[PDB]
Amino acid sequence: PAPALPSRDVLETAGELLRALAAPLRIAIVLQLKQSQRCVHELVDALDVPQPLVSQHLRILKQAGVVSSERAGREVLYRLVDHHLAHIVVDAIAHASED
Amino acid sequence: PSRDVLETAGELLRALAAPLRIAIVLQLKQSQRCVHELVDALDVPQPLVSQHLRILKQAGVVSSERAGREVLYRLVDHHLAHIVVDAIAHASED
Repeated sequence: PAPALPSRDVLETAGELLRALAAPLRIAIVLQLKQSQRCVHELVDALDVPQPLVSQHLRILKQAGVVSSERAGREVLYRLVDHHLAHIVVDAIAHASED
Repeated sequence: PSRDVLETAGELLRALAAPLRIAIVLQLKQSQRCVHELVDALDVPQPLVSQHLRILKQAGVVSSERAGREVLYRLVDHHLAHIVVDAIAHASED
């Protein structure tokens, strides 16, 4: 019949995850990172927003467990921790467009 | 996607972020429900539930419609349940 209720803990953590994804620029970063890992200057070029703003949204995504970074040669690359998180934003976009 | 579509998607995600809202969506994913069935399953005051539903409705996440004597709430589409279910899946790691 009627599920469940996860804890409390699971529901609050799910809540924070959604709030971390809920900004037009974070949505747009997650879309970039679904296609390719990127450094900051490339996100700056693709999104047309200055670096200090990009960096702050990346910090917000990293704190939330959505992205990580790692050295690759002479640059730092950001990547999505799990590509299923991109499905959240893709579905949000689908809903928004069917409306 | 346009600026407006990104903004609208972001407002959707903000509306779903409360923990009772996620709880409401997971109930509605299984079946349409009247307010009192949600009150039972969630274990929460009636007027509070109703407050979350009026907000979910304004946000375009739930709709309500008569079915005989009841007014039933449903999810507007399946995209919404997938969002909540994938968030729960992710938040279940730790």
